[PDB]
Parts: sequence; structure tokens; C-alpha cells
Amino acid sequence: PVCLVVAMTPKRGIGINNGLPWPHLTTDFKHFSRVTKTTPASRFNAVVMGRKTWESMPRKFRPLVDRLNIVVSSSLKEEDIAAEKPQAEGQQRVRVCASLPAALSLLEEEYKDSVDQIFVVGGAGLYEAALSLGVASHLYITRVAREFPCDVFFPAFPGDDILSNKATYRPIFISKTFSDNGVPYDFVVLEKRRSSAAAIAPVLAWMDEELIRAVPHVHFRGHEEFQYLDLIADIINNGRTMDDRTGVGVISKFGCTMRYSLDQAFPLLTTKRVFWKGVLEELLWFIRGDTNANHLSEKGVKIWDKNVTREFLDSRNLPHREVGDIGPGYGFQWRHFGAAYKDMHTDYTGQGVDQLKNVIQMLRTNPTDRRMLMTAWNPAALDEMALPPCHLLCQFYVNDQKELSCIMYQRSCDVGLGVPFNIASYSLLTLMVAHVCNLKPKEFIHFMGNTHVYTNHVEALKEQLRREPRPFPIVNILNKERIKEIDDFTAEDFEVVGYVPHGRIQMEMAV
Amino acid sequence: KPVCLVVAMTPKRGIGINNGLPWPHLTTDFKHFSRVTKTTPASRFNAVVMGRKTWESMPRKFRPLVDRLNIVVSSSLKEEDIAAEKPQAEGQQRVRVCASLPAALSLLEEEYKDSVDQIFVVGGAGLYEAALSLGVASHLYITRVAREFPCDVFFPAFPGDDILSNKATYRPIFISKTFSDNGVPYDFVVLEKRRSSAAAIAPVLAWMDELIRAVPHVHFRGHEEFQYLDLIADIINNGRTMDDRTGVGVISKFGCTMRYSLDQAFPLLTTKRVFWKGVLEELLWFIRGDTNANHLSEKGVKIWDKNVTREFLDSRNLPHREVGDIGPGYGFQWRHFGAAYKDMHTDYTGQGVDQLKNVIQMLRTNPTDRRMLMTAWNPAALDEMALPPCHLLCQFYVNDQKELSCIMYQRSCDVGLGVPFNIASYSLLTLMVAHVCNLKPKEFIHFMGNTHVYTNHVEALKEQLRREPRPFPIVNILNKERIKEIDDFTAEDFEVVGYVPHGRIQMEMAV
Ligand SMILES: NC(=O)C1=CN([C@@H]2O[C@H](COP(=O)(O)OP(=O)(O)OC[C@H]3O[C@@H](n4cnc5c(N)ncnc54)[C@H](OP(=O)(O)O)[C@@H]3O)[C@@H](O)[C@H]2O)C=CC1
Ligand SMILES: NC(=O)C1=CN([C@@H]2O[C@H](COP(=O)(O)OP(=O)(O)OC[C@H]3O[C@@H](n4cnc5c(N)ncnc54)[C@H](OP(=O)(O)O)[C@@H]3O)[C@@H](O)[C@H]2O)C=CC1
Ligand SMILES: C#CCN(Cc1ccc2[nH]c(N)nc(=O)c2c1)c1ccc(C(=O)N[C@@H](CCC(=O)O)C(=O)O)cc1
Ligand SMILES: C#CCN(Cc1ccc2[nH]c(N)nc(=O)c2c1)c1ccc(C(=O)N[C@@H](CCC(=O)O)C(=O)O)cc1
Ligand SMILES: CCCc1nc(N)nc(N)c1N1CCN(c2ccccc2)CC1
Ligand SMILES: CCCc1nc(N)nc(N)c1N1CCN(c2ccccc2)CC1
Ligand SMILES: O=c1ccn([C@H]2C[C@H](O)[C@@H](COP(=O)(O)O)O2)c(=O)[nH]1
Ligand SMILES: O=c1ccn([C@H]2C[C@H](O)[C@@H](COP(=O)(O)O)O2)c(=O)[nH]1
Repeated sequence: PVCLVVAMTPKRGIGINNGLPWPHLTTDFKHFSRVTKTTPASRFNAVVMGRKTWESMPRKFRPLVDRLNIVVSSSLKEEDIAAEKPQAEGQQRVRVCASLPAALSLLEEEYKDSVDQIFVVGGAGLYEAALSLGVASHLYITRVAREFPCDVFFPAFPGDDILSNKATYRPIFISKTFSDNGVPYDFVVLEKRRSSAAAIAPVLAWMDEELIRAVPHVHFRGHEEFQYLDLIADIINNGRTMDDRTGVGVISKFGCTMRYSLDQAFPLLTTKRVFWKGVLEELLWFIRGDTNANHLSEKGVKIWDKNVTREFLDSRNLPHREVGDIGPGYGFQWRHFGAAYKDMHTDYTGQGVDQLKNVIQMLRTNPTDRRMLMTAWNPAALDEMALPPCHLLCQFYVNDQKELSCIMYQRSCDVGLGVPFNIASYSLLTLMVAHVCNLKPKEFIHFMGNTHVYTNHVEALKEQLRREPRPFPIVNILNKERIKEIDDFTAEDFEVVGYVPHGRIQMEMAV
Repeated sequence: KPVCLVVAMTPKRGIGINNGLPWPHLTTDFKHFSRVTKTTPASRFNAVVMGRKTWESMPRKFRPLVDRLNIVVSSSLKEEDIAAEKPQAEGQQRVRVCASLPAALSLLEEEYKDSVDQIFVVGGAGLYEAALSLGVASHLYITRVAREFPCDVFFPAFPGDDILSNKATYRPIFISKTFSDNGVPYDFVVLEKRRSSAAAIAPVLAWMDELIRAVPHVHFRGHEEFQYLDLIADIINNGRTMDDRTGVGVISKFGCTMRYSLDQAFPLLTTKRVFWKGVLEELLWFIRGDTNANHLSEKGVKIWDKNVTREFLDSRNLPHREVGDIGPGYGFQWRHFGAAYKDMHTDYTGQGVDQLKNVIQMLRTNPTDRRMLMTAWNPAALDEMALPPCHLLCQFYVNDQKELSCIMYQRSCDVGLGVPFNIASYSLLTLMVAHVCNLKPKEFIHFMGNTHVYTNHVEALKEQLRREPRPFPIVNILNKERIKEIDDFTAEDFEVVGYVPHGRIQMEMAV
């Protein structure tokens, strides 16, 4: 009964030139350190490594303190290690054996009472050995989300779908995404599968009085994507079947909340590929105050097309609107609130209230002010819009450490399709503002009104809730020096890093 | 050896009148009593104990209480009176009679060991007064009837009867949410006498695993006011200290949620008295679209006075405003969104969007619509306002059973002073709208963006947290038939039933 501890790229790479492939992952080191050391008294833990693995270690850290170090080697002897450095008091002497099966017997022989848990700690030779012999009950894996040049690899195994797209190992633990030196990563654990309260109790018994789950086997649910997945399950389990403007049926709930950290990684949902080109192109479009949808479509982003066709414009009772014109919609209200709309071709510069600019000026000069809001809802103009805004309001907030948070309120949420797009969209806006105001991005908070999954998406979502999420990627702003105002960002000023989502899922847009 | 009291009680400790129950039939209580007295962990059963008159007050079809050993403390009644009262069913226990409760407890030990699990004193004042004297009462199961009723038999006084009203001990360990039957609100409290299966997952939890609590001894926190109390405790412990517009220090968080049911009772917070006359008269003020704060002031509602002084109006750079004119504030945007403001005396009938009309109409005609929103936030008009709206947006929702829910979004939340008032104000509006649309009120959802406590309330709030909440009151709309439109409501048309708050705590308003 042994455990495998590893840090590992999506392609199972683990080393290069007898060393680590990535810059230092401090939190990984701390995690590895804690896992291999902590115990429920008299007992300590055993770390088993290979020669190359022992040798790669900086001399400062070998031998691994408070732990019975063991090396598997044919060519090195117990004296080489005893003479490599002078030993310190309070530790066991490193022991060397022919193979892993041999190295295990040594633990059964001499250390039958001293040690608690055993850990195979590297490298490819030993990990492979343990997998063959099937004594490994658990895998403590650090998924490095970025790809790195490698010559040494972790052997393939049943259930390596947790790494990338293609007696088993199923995930039982998935942590939130951490990042160090511009490298996003997280921790999984895969398991080998193949009367002070008595008085209250019966009162609870009569009170309770009356199905679908996301990745049910995953018990510790650190990953923040669980919010979205538990939110899906919830609506399907406890929603209410409604009719619709569209004619397509709906299961809905009212009043919902997720929030996402922006300091370590970016919440680009990993359980299905998010059309990021679309969120970027559209957010840029918003910020310009552009209301011509053809500018999006010509760039290969057809998200608004169905909602600006000749047919739809007339159902919405706007025969005079050119094909493409979303009326005075989201962008317009951000940049020219309450201005008199004409068409998508008109220049509205200096007109209306520039909510966006005001929000930034306030952020830069008086960040304690509680009137840092931007609204898209304009009662007077709703009829002129092709579609009333879903995400209609956002508030910004700064704390002590110059960390920026953003709340967005959405009236009507398409959970299968719209939500992950809207999460990534406003999380990006936060990064943009944070940079321009000289603030650290902290948190994005999602406030939802009518929250619904369409009945024709239900089949497809059940498939999605079997998928265990991958580590969130990092979004970087490039050209950090060139960009000084919110209007200075372009499509080329960003780079998604480490995005390894699951394959695409087709969902029809309710027209 | 330890005994449990079970009682339904009036705020003034009243339990009976005319050898009967003071209130109409409270069904959930009857269920609660039924299960708590009957349920047992195979061979055993429970014992119930009562005075002669409690046995007499009981309906014939219910006495003796099935599946329980009935025992009556009396000197006039004899055992053969009770046997020759109703034919014995096969499988039951023979009711027993004793001269005193001490003798009753003797009978339990002497003969009924190995037979009875739990013992329950079940009434009336004589026995309850007795059980407290002897000090054998381990737990008191109290149903707190919030309404006052005519009674001639009372529950004895006891240390810890502060759970009922304002003033070896009895401390709460369980407080349930409010239920109501036949216009009677009530809740359930339980008082106490004081005077590597999953272990392989726990090590990675250790380095991830990490000061002020409300009513901590209370472990079951069903009561919905715990939301507010825990929201106070969260900000204080985990909040960040900011400077302020007003100049006073602040502790804060970003955005938090609460939700309150409106089907059983009304979320008029009990742990400190809420100025209901204020909420009611202000809400009506809003509905009218009235911008003259003097109309509030002349009625004894001075909540808007410190923000319409010549001083504040001039500091807000509005010299030409008459004293009392809040500018185009909440009411005005609701009823005349976007209208060109002059002064508080102008008739604006027919100008701007009447958002409130449009919302009611959609509700009454097309309830599955998702654009049923109303906003007070109008960036073009902000500079003309005495104060930018705090609660700036609210959204409605109807489900299967024609039930109405409401969300309100509040950009800035004075947790100590304003939040309780705001919970009451939109919950009241939700009752009002439901009545006019012919709907059942279901739920009020509070989204607050920036949530804070003022540092000159921290002492007053820590005090408040020691207080445990009382049952919520029922708010009734009187003269239903007359009121057909939102404007038909007047101050007299509301009745607050069963409100028993804790003492008023003085908290000043920051200008
Ligand atoms: N990312 C991660 O989590 C980890 C990465 N690494 C990386 O991997 C590399 C080191 O591992 P790797 O290069 O695979 O070398 P290994 O650590 O697998 O050890 C190889 C040597 O050890 C002996 N050995 C190994 N396996 C066996 C076996 N089953 N039976 C008998 N002897 C055995 C052999 O000695 P002989 O030749 O005398 O027979 C062999 O030459 C480094 O680049 C390191 O950075 C290492 C540990 C963890
Ligand atoms: N809301 C609630 O939870 C409950 C309410 N009730 C209500 O309360 C009222 C009953 O209370 P109450 O009027 O006090 O009547 P009780 O049920 O206390 O019975 C009174 C009679 O019982 C006997 N008795 C009671 N206590 C003692 C004692 N310590 N020692 C000796 N004899 C005792 C005496 O009868 P004798 O003269 O024969 O010796 C006395 O006259 C009713 O109106 C009933 O509806 C009752 C139970 C629970
Ligand atoms: C929200 C939003 C912006 N919008 C605008 C928009 C307009 C009308 C809508 N109508 C409805 N009913 N649901 C929506 O989500 C929606 C979204 C979008 C519109 C379509 C797609 C879409 O067809 N899906 C993408 C997948 C993107 C993703 O994975 O998130 C695709 O490739 O087809 C995405 C976003
Ligand atoms: C929110 C709101 C409406 N308003 C308007 C209003 C205007 C400016 C404000 N300014 C600040 N800083 N905090 C507020 O809560 C506040 C509230 C209120 C203003 C004052 C009181 C007040 O003085 N307290 C009440 C007690 C109410 C309660 O028990 O909760 C009183 O007794 O006078 C209440 C509501
Ligand atoms: C510092 C993180 C290394 C690490 N991280 C995680 N998550 N799992 C592992 N098995 C390892 N190891 C084990 C010890 N090791 C090592 C290499 C150089 C210095 C110190 C230890 C080789 C890789
Ligand atoms: C309907 C619940 C009455 C009740 N509820 C609570 N919470 N505590 C009690 N002690 C009682 N009792 C006991 C039985 N009882 C009674 C039972 C049936 C009919 C009339 C009275 C007299 C009052
Ligand atoms: O960013 C968006 C845009 C649209 N929608 C969905 C929500 C609604 O299902 C639909 C619009 O219909 P109404 O809410 O306007 O009825 O589009 C989103 O979820 N997010
Ligand atoms: O209905 C209201 C009105 C005001 N406030 C409080 C919150 C803020 O502390 C203060 C307004 O100050 P600014 O947010 O405008 O700075 O008044 C409320 O909580 N509710």
C-alpha cells in the first residue's frame, strides 16, 4: 500500500536533463513537503526515489528531512551517500536497494513499526515499477497546466483523462487552481478503484419531509468550476419547468451566485471549450460602444447574428433598422448613456454619460467611493434595442491592498451557453481595468436573476456533469507598458496560457 | 432520570384558557408534538406526564395518547375513572395516576425500567412548575407562539425566559425558522440546562485548513435572521478597514447575499426593534414618486432629514434646491424614469417611464417574461440627486404555483442601521405587488454589493449578537377588496401581528 506523488505536464512530462522542466513551483514544494511529512505520534514517513532523482536534488535538501530516505540503485552504495555529506542527528540513514520490490521488502523487514505512509517520489523508473506491481493505491498528482519540453515521462494509466483528452484510477479530490512563475497548476488525488445532539435530532426528523450530481465521486471539491457544475445540477434537480418567449421550454431558478478568484488564475471554464476569441472580440466591441454586429461577424464571431436578422428586427417591431444594428445596446450605454440613438453608423462621441471612463477616474483618484457602477439598463431606450441587456450592471470595489473586485448582475442567464461566456467576459474586463488603474485583480462575483437551462440542452449537460474540470489557465496582458487607457487594448494584447479544456459540446442558441 | 418538557407558549408565558388552548389549531405544532413524543431509537416506548386538567382538556379521540405511556398527576381522578372512560385498544399501555410528580418519577423507575426510553412532562402549569422545582428537567421543547392570546393558566417563570420576551439556567441550543397557521406565527426552540478511506484526503486538507460568533451555543440555525447575524460577524472578523466619504472608519466586504421567505411570516428583524412606521411610510412615499422629504418629516419619519439640510445640499453642489427636495430620487425614477426634473412641487404625471406600472402589467399578463425589472439608477441624473440610490435595482419572478419572488440589489449597505430596514421595505413591496397581481408572495432575495459596518457601531453590534432572534411576525394587508392597484394602499392598510423584538439599540446616522 504505497502512494505516488508527482508534478506533471498535460502530456505526462516530468523532467528534462535530469531536472525539473518548469520554473520553481513554490506552492507545489510546500504541498509536497506537507504531504510527505504530516502524520496523525511515534511514526514518521518513507520516501522512495531513484538514483537520478536523488542526484538531481540540490545538495541542500538531500536527504529529505524527518523522512526515511530510500534510493533504488545498482551503481551507488550506502557509503557514497554517507560520505556525500556529513549526517545530522535525529534522522535515519538513507538506505539503498536493488529494485522497488526489494526496497519494499526492506520496509517490511526492519521498519515494520517505525513508519506510517510510504511515498514513491520519482522518477520514471520507480513510478513505472509501482504501476506494474499495482501496490499503488493513490496518486497525488500536481497537474501543471502548461506544456513544457520533456525527455522523461510519467507512464500512461487508466484514467489519465484528468490530464488531457483522449483496475482504474478515479479522481477523489480536486483543488482550486494555483499559479507560480506564470505557470498554472492544481492538485488531484486519484484512488485505485477496479446526547447533546440527540435532543435536537427528532425535531429535525419531522422537518425534512420530502437526483443528478456533478462528478459524484469527487469528494473534496476545491476547484471553483464546481460552483457552475453544482449550479447546473441544482437547476435540473430543483428548478421549475416554465414556458418562454422563445417557445423552447425552460427549467429555471431565481437568484443565484458564483464567485471566482482572479489572482492565481483565470476562470475560463475547463469542462467545455469556451469560445475565448468570442469573449475578447465582443468585450473589445462593447468598450468601443460599437452597436454594429457585422463588425463581430466579419471577424468570425457570429454570436449576435441571429438576433439582428431582418426577420427578428421586425418581430421586435423595428422595420427601419439595418441588418446588424443592435440599437442602443450594451456598448452604447456604457459609453454614451441616455444619448439620442440614430443608427450603428452615427458618431456619438462626447454624447451621453461615459460610465466606463467615470468608473476608472473614480478608481484611480477615490477608490473608497461606493458609487463605482456601470449600467446597461435604460428603461427609456429598451424598445429601441434589438434585445434588452442580460448582464445589465456591474459594480467595482477596492480594498486595503489595492486589489480590485467586480460584481456583475445578470437578469436572465442561459446556463448551458451564456453563463461561462459571461463569466470569462467580465473576469477579463476586471483584468483590463485593474491594469489600467494600477490594481491587482482579486475577485469576480456573479449575481444572477432568472437562471435557466433550456430543455433541449438537458441531454447535453448531463454529459458535461460527468467531466472533472482541468486547472484554470492564466490570462496575461501583453505590452503592459503600451496600454495606459481602457481604449488602448487590442485583440493581440492577450495570451491564454495553459488552457486544456475538455472537447466541445454542441448547444443550439434559442433564436 | 432526566425529563423533557414540551410546551407551546405565549410571549407572556400563557399556555391555556378555559381548560383549552388559547390559539386556533396550529397544525405544524401538532405534528411537531406528535413526533417528538413518539419517535424512539425497537422494544421501548416513551412516557408522557400531565396534570388532571390537561388530561381533561384533551379531545376524546386523542386521549389516551397512542404509542405513549400516559401518566396523570391528580388526587381526585383515580385510575379506574380513566379505564372506564374509553375501551382499551389491544397493544397500548394502561394510563397511570399518582398524587405528585416525584411519585410519578418513582413509578417510572420502580416498575417501568427497561420499558420507557424518554420521559416528557406535557402540562400543565402545576407539573411544569414542579419539574423546574425538582431540577430534573434536562431539556425544554418550547413552541414560541408569537401572538398574544387570552389565557388564565401560565407557564412558570424561569432563568432564560428571555427567549420569550424582554426583561442553573436554560440556554437555547436550537431555534427553527418561523411557521404560521391560521394567522398565528410561531417557531420551535429547544433549551438546554447548563449551570485511509477518507484519511488519505485529510493530509492535503491540513495546509489548506484554517473569532466573533453569534449566539454560538445555538448549533441549529434554522431561523432566517441568522443570515443577518452571521453577516455582521463575518464583516467584523474578515472585513477590511477603509476610509469613508462621511469621514468615519468602516469595516467592509463585497457582495453578500441573503434570502428571506415570505410565505409563512415576515422578515421584520427581531434582535433589535425596526422602525416599521418608517419603512411603511417611506415605501408609500416611493410609490407616489414623491421627492419631498418634508412629507416624511411631518409624519414623524426623519430618516431623510440629515441629507436635505441646506448644508448637505450645498456640499452636494446643489444651491437652488429647496430644503427637503431629495432631487430626482428613488420614487421619481420608479414612476417617471428619465423625466426632466424641476422641483419637488411639480406634477410629473405622464412623464418618463412608469417602470412600476410596466412591471405590474407584465406580471398580470405575461409572468414568464424575464424583463420584469425596475431601476432607480440613472447616471444622467446622478449629479442632481441629494444622494445616489443605495438600493438601485429590483427584479420580479413568478413560478409554477403563481408565487412571486423578488431580488433587490444594493450598492451600499449600512449593515447596522439600514439593512434591516431594507429587508423589511422590499419584502413589504413584494407583499404589495403580489396582492395587486393576484399572486402568493414566496421569497425576497437581497444582493448587496458593498457591505459594511460603521466603526461607531462595532460595540452596539457585538452586543446585538449576544441576543437570540424571536419569531418573525405576520404582516397582514387589511381591506383587501378595496385595494386593487398599487396606489390604493395607505398606511392604515397594514397590520403587524406577533412582533416581539429585543430592546432598541441607539445607532447614529453618518451624514
Ligand atoms: N515531476 C516530478 O514529480 C518528478 C520528476 N522527476 C524527474 O525525473 C528525472 C529522474 O527520473 P529518471 O530519469 O526516470 O530516473 P529514475 O529516478 O527512474 O532512476 C533511474 C535509475 O535508478 C535505478 N532504477 C530506477 N528504476 C528502477 C527499477 N524499477 N529497478 C531497478 N533499478 C531502478 C536505475 O539504476 P541502475 O542504472 O544502476 O540500474 C536507473 O538508472 C529527473 O529529470 C527529475 O527531475 C523525478 C521525480 C519526480
Ligand atoms: N400550551 C401547552 O403547551 C399546554 C397547555 N395546557 C393548558 O393549560 C391548562 C392546564 O394547566 P392547569 O390548569 O395548571 O392544569 P394541570 O394540567 O396542571 O392540572 C391541574 C390539576 O392537576 C393536579 N396537579 C397538577 N400539578 C400538581 C402537583 N405539583 N401536585 C399535586 N397535584 C397536581 C391537581 O389535580 P387534583 O386536584 O386532581 O390533585 C390540579 O388541580 C389547560 O387550559 C390546558 O389546555 C396544558 C398542557 C400543555
Ligand atoms: C453570453 C453571450 C454572448 N452571446 C450573445 C447571445 C445572444 C443571444 C442569446 N440567446 C440565448 N438564448 N442564449 C444565449 O446565451 C445568447 C447569447 C452568445 C451567443 C451565442 C453563443 C454560442 O452560440 N455559443 C458559442 C460557444 C461559446 C461558449 O462556449 O461560451 C458557440 O461557439 O456557438 C455564445 C455567446
Ligand atoms: C435603509 C434606509 C432608509 N433610511 C434612509 C437613509 C439615509 C441615509 C443614510 N446614511 C447612512 N450612512 N446610513 C443609513 O442607514 C442611511 C439611511 C434610513 C435612515 C435612517 C434610519 C435610522 O435613523 N434608523 C431608524 C431605525 C431603523 C431600524 O431599526 O433599522 C431610526 O430609529 O431612526 C433608518 C433608515
Ligand atoms: C519541489 C517539487 C517537486 C515535486 N512536486 C510534487 N508535487 N511531487 C513530487 N513527487 C515532486 N518531486 C519529489 C521530490 N523531488 C525533488 C526535486 C528537487 C528538489 C527537491 C525534491 C523530485 C520531484
Ligand atoms: C397540539 C399540541 C399541544 C401541545 N404542544 C406543545 N408544543 N406542547 C404541549 N405540551 C402540548 N400539549 C400536550 C398535549 N395537549 C393536548 C393534546 C391534544 C389536544 C389538546 C391538548 C396539551 C398541550
Ligand atoms: O449574455 C447573455 C446574453 C443572452 N443570454 C440569454 C438569456 C436568455 O435566455 C436569452 C435572452 O432572452 P430574454 O432574457 O431577453 O427573454 O439569452 C445570456 O444568458 N447571456
Ligand atoms: O436605503 C439606504 C440608503 C442609504 N444607506 C446607507 C449606506 C451607505 O452607508 C450610505 C450612503 O452613502 P454612499 O454609499 O452614497 O457613499 O447610506 C442604506 O443602507 N440604505
